[PDB]
Amino acid sequence: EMEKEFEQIDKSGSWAAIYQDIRHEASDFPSRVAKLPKNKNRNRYRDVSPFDHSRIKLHQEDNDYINASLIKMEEAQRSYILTQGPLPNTVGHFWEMVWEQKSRGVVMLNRVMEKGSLKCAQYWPQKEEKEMIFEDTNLKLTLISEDIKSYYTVRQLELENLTTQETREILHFHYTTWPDFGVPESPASFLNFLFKVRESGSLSPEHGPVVVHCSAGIGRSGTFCLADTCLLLMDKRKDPSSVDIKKVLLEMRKFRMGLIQTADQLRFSYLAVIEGAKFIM
Repeated sequence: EMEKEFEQIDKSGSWAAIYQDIRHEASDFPSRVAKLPKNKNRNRYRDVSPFDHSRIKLHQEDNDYINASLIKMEEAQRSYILTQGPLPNTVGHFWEMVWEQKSRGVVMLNRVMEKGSLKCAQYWPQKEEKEMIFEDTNLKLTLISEDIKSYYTVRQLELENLTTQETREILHFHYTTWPDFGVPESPASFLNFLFKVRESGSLSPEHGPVVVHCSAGIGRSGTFCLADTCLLLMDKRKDPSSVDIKKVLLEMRKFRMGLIQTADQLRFSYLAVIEGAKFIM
């Protein structure tokens, strides 16, 4: 059981070592499309690339590339798209991907500015009466409503395909309180956020996969998916303590490199799952 494993790693302070074994065991697959010169300005970080086998393809004949990966967790019946915070020049691509994949939810785990630098373009409207048009992808986005709370904001958005005049409602889940350095002290507010996303229906198989991003789409984004999938496996399995976080992380890392960036984020993931298991058992 993971609780005893937690105490062991913690009491021995072995987190940096566990994390290094995961680094060394992690899959490595080609990422040739990401490294093409014509795609250089579609990547925020030169060291964070989608694998060719799991990359999301835009349905535009010119350039189908976006920095986004499909993570398919077969046993849990959960899919996620992990992507980078959009760039000024990829906001239109981001919303085209949301449209083409039939996603119902966008989960954002960063602020637009952290540590006095821009981590992300402002890719959604700030006011009802000031909608955004993406000329390159023929989409209109309108803020319908905004519900600001202590730890997170939920926004209802309407996305319109200007080519077909179809509209969809998108839910924007913005966790606003992840600290600039390190990880939250308690996982309580993160778990509350995760249960709110679940309650919306955004993670349900009647929709396209949820879009999850932070700045790089690997660290905080990784913690979100790892906790959701681990808790879902503990519901599904005859023996809940058969669930090995480290194995689940390595399965997820087949689909996108670098998920969970620090030993701190690994420890936090354990803590989130261990605590979330109490509300589930």
